[PDB]
Amino acid sequence: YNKIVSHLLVAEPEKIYAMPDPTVPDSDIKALTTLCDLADRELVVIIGWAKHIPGFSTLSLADQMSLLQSAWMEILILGVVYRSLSFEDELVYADDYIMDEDQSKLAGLLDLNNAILQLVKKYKSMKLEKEEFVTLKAIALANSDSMHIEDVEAVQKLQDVLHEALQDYEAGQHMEDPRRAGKMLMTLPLLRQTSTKAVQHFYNIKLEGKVPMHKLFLEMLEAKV
Amino acid sequence: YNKIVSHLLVAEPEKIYAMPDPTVPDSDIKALTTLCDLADRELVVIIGWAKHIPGFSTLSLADQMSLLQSAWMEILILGVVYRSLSFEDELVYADDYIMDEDQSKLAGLLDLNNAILQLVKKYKSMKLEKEEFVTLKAIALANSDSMHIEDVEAVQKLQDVLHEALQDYEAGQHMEDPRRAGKMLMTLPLLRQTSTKAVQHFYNIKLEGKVPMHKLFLEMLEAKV
Ligand SMILES: Oc1ccc2c(c1)CCCC2
Ligand SMILES: Oc1ccc2c(c1)CCCC2
Repeated sequence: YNKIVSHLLVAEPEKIYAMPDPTVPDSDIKALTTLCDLADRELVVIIGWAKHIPGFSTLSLADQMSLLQSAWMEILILGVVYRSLSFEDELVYADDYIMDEDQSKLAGLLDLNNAILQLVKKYKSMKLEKEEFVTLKAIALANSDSMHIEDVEAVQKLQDVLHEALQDYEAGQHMEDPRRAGKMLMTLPLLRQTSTKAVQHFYNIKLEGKVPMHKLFLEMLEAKV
Repeated sequence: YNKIVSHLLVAEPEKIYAMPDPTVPDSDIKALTTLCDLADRELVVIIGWAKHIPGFSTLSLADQMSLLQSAWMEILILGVVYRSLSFEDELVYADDYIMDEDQSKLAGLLDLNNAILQLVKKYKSMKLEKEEFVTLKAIALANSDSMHIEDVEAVQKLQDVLHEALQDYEAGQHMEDPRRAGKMLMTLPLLRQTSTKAVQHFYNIKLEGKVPMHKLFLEMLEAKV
C-alpha cells in the first residue's frame, strides 16, 4: 500500500518503560511524577521520530518547534490510546504502567483518563489499525494549528502530503467504506479536546509545585500557556 | 449539486440583531450581557434549524438534546466566523454588533476573539463557501462527541449522511482539489478548541454573577460542566 504509511510504520519508535520507583510509597505525587517523567522521555523520542516525516526536517527549526509545541500532547495521548485498544477500561501508559479506574482516582486523573477512554472506545469501534494510528499521529503534528508558523504554505503542504497518504491508504485497503478516511479525520476534534484537558491539568500541577518535572516536559507545558 | 447541501442552504436561518441597549453605558458588563442575550436567541433558532437536518428529528429527544448540548457553541462560533469572512480583524457577531480589537479588550474577550479570528483566517485562505459552512455546521452537530448518546449507531449514521454530502459536494464542485473535503474536516479541531475556550470563559462569567443570563443559554452552559 501507500509508501508514506509504510515509512511511518517502520519509523515507529520502540515502546519505553515507565519504571515507577519501587522504593517510593504509592501516592498521587508518585503517580504524577511517574507520568511526567515518562512523558519527558517520550518527548525526546517524538522529536527524533518527527525527522522521519517527509518534509518535516526541511521546515525551519522555528516551524518544527512550533508544530511540536502545539501537537506534543495529542501525540502522547494517541500513543496511550493505541496501546490501550486491546484492554477494557484501562490505560496502558506503558507496559509496566497500566491505569485502571481506582488508580486514576488515586492520581487525581479520573476525568482526564475517562476522556482518553472515550477516544479508545471510538477507535475500538472503528477497528483502528497501526497504519492509521501512525498516519494520524503525523497528521495531528502537521494540523496542530500553531499561531506562530513562519512558512504557512510549507506547513499546508505537509498537511496535504499526510492527508493524501491517509486517503490513498483507505482507498486501497478499505474499499468497503469510501468514507473511512474522513471518519478517521473526524476523530481529531476529540483528540484535540482531550489534549487541551490534559495540558490544562498538568499545567495546574506544574503551578502547585508538588510534582517535580524535567526540562523538556516543562518547556512543552510552558510553550502552551 | 448535492441535495443535502441545497437543503441545508434553504434551511439557513435569517440573521438576527444584537440590539445593544442604547440607554446603558458602554462597559464590559453591557458587552457581555449583549452577547449572552444574542446567543440565547440564536440558540432558539439553532434548535429549530436542526429539525431540518435529515434524520435529526427521528433521533430520540434525549439524543437530540445531547447533540445540541455538546455542539451549541461550535455552531454559534461557526456563524460569527462565516459572517466575518469579508471583514479584517473584526468579528461580526451581528450586523449591528461588530467587535474590533479595542472592543474585545473592553469586554475581556481579546483572547477568545483572537482565537475566533484564527478560524476566520484559515477559512479565508480556503475560500469557504456558504454551501460548505452550512454543511460543516451540521457535521459539527452530529460529530459533537457527547458522552450521553443512547442510539450510537443512529448518530453515526447521521454523521455519515452529512459527511457523504460534503464529500459529494466537493467531488462535484471542486475537482481541482481532490482533498478539499478532508481539508474542510481538518478545520474541525480548531473549531472544537475555540468552542471549549468560549464555554469555559462564559461559564466563569456565569459564576461571577455580574452578567445576567437567560434560561436556555444557562441550560446549555450548565449541560457542559
Ligand atoms: O504516553 C504518555 C505518557 C505520559 C502522559 C501521557 C501520555 C498523557 C497524559 C499526560 C501524561
Ligand atoms: O453568534 C454568537 C453570539 C454570541 C456568542 C457567540 C456567537 C459566541 C461566543 C459567545 C457569544
